[PDB]
Amino acid sequence: AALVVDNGSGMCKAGFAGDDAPRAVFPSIVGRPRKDSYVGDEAQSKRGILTLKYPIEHGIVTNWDDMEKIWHHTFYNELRVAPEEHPVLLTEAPLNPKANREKMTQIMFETFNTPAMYVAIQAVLSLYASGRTTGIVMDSGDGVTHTVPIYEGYALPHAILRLDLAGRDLTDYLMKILTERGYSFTTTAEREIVRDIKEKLCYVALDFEQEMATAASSSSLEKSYELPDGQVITIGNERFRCPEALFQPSFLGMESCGIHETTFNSIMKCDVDIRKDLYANTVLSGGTTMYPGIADRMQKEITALAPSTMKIKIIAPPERKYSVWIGGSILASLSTFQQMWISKQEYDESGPSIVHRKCF
Amino acid sequence: DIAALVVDNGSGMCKAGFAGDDAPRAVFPSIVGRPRKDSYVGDEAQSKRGILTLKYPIEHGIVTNWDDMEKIWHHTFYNELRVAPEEHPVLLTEAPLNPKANREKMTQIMFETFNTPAMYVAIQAVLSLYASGRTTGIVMDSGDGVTHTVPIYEGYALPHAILRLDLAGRDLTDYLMKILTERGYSFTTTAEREIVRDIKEKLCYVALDFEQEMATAASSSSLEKSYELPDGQVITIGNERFRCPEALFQPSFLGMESCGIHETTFNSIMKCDVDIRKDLYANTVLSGGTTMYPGIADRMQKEITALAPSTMKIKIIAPPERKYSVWIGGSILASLSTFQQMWISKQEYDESGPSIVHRKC
Ligand SMILES: Nc1ncnc2c1ncn2[C@@H]1O[C@H](COP(=O)(O)OP(=O)(O)OP(=O)(O)O)[C@@H](O)[C@H]1O
Ligand SMILES: Nc1ncnc2c1ncn2[C@@H]1O[C@H](COP(=O)(O)OP(=O)(O)OP(=O)(O)O)[C@@H](O)[C@H]1O
Ligand SMILES: [Ca+2]
Ligand SMILES: [Ca+2]
Repeated sequence: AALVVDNGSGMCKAGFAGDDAPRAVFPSIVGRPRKDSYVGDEAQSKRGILTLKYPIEHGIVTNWDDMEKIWHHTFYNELRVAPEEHPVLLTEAPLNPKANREKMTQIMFETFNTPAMYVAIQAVLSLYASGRTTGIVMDSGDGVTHTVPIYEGYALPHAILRLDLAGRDLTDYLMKILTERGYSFTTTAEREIVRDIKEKLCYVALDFEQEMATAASSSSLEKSYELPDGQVITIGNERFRCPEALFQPSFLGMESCGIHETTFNSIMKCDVDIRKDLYANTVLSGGTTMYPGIADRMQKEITALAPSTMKIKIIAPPERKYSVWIGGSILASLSTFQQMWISKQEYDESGPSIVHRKCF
Repeated sequence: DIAALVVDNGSGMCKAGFAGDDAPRAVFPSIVGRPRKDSYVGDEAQSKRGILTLKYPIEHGIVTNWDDMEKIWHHTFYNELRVAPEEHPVLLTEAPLNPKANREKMTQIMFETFNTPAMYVAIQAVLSLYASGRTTGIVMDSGDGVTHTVPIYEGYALPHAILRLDLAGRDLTDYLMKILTERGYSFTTTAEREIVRDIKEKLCYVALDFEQEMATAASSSSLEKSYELPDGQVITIGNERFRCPEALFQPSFLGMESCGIHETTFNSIMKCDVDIRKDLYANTVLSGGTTMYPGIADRMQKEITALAPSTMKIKIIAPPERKYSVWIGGSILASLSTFQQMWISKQEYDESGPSIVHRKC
């Protein structure tokens, strides 16, 4: 049955429609020496002898030879399947240019000979996975954050906002502020540590200025992190300062609005009629929305921006790290969907532009 | 505020109006007549029946003559609605299972002949379900020329599960004409056909239990009703009242092989995956003039209930405004703020030719 490939700036997720989870998740990295290319964990573990390139920049593909290598690796290496035997559902960023969507289609039929394929907007899948066709998706990943208003299955272009602030940026920041504390993480292995601390110990303060005040006057918020070798390194206010940068992006030297303001602006950019539904259906997705306390904080921040009237509801599924993928698995495994596949016949008739009839 | 145009093409009648309105402004017979000014459409063509050759360009929901359909749309814009079509977006409707080739042509005509700034094509059934406030359910749409059963799920018609029944209003009027002749009335003239139709629309009803009602008709006159003609001549009608629309359930009455409307609906539901049937059974929506019979909803309820698994919650929704529910759906859909995203622009037409319509969604 169908393949589901969720291309990401940091990681790709691949598996089979109908499964609870992707069977493979690997770094979106292509390495070349001076075999003539390696992808993923294999490339990383040969870092010292390969030139590394990241083909997906901020959700958008910028190098097509490398992206084809990732897909080749996905099929013949990770999933160990013949692509000419399975329908393939691929995902795309919001506001992906038509030119890109056509190239994806071209590669699938012409290089991989897929019998059928489809391209869905990642955000629409996340909303789908939550059992909705209307709402606003806040998707924060490794490379980008998007706020994507959706109404009855239709993502609204005029109202989509992009924020080039995500996971990398947060890991980068935690690295910087731990250095402050007297720790040093210059190597690439030491970066894996920082990222681990970020994913295990960080959290969003409800009230940031009080949280600062508590930390300055109490140790009740400090937690210790144990390294492989047994070395324990203590983390204090950097636990909540790091993710705070999502709400106060000046922390990273950036001249952009927080995630909360950006969400509000996206809603505000819609016709006054559907806002009630967007406000009451704000859905969080992506690894960078995984911090404890984030949903409470969003609730409070949006509440503060929105008219008093509005019921505000933030939905933060526990499955949200993979909600894009799980959406793809749900969509591609419905019999009611098998109608929506774009076949080799239609492509050899209409060519790469037929893909724009994606209703997802 | 510039309102979009909503044109519901139909086998018997076309309905036209402006998005936002409760109702189409114009409803007129889908007829193009030509003599042997060189063409007339609608009521104007009928009233000159004697000197024109009338043709029906929409046979069973599907356009079969493009020259004539073009005339119908010209008449709609410039004659019935009195608008320049290049000032307004146009939403047109199409039958279920409309071939790709016909969609292309519709699109071509709109941009190339009528210079519309934007257009959109919706499946009639999907609009009926939409007008009822739903995105999931099954629509039983019975009109003048055709009956379709159309399962829809989350805004999407399931074409594999769509069933077509070439039995509708025309067939029922023809039948009532036959059985009224049985009793000793003559309705030969086309004028007189208007009478039979009128009787069909005013006095007919669906019996809940047919055989029972036959016996009621046989044993007292309590079911007889009299119809008065313009000239004052009264004609009485008894069992023909319910026998006529019964043909929808028992098509053998018309000499036809086909299953009834209730079987057809059931089969359509059965053709769908089991994990959605619960929803289809609970959301069965009736649309089209031929579903206007009193008693029809009760009868469907009982008939489907008899066919369906016993555990199943059956619900037949028969809106009062169901004669125009297709149109009302179009007017709802086009009056939406997010409609603009959904349509095809003039810009996209210069770009991707008339095939743009398989590339829309
Ligand atoms: N428990 C966690 N808490 C905080 N952040 C996390 C957690 N787990 C993963 N992340 C972060 O989420 C990011 C990856 O998430 P995701 O897979 O949604 O993004 P992506 O799809 O690779 O990239 P993008 O969507 O930006 O193109 C990484 O930066 C990672 O550090
Ligand atoms: N009140 C009524 N009771 C019974 N039948 C009616 C009533 N009103 C209209 N009809 C019948 O319905 C038919 C017209 O239906 P409608 O306009 O919904 O469909 P259409 O678009 O003309 O046909 P098609 O579905 O084939 O495209 C005519 O045969 C008409 O006599
Ligand atoms: Ca992603
Ligand atoms: Ca109709």
